[PDB]
Amino acid sequence: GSKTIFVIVPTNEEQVAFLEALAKQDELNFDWQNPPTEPGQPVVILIPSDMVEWFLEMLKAKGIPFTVYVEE
Amino acid sequence: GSKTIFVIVPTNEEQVAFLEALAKQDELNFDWQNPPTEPGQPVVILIPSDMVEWFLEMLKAKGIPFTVYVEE
Repeated sequence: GSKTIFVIVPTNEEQVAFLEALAKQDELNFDWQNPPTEPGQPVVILIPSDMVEWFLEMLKAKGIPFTVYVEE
Repeated sequence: GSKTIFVIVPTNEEQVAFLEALAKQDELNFDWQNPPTEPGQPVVILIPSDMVEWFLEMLKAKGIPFTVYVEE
């Protein structure tokens, strides 16, 4: 099992509100580890390889510091 | 930088208790994303590359189903 783990780290109300806002999107069907409410906290999200490009361009658009991980 | 993300998912009280127990170890200085109190849920633990062998062997000793991840 090689899944893509997306770890986002918000540093402002905009980043948090945005991360928590998208989290509501049930259409994503992602796997959230922790509730995106605390700013500066490393929010982990297990997403499929078929959604890595979307999240990548999504977070990159706003310029949010994230880190994509995968089963080494 | 490249951090060592250790994903441990308990399958019973044994694994859960062991995880929630080791988490108390302040000597570890790890980074827990979520409190491993629910069985079947993979907990994300951000540990250093200098403790990867420790955790890996630790989980292997009991035979807990985990998954190590690193910055691709």
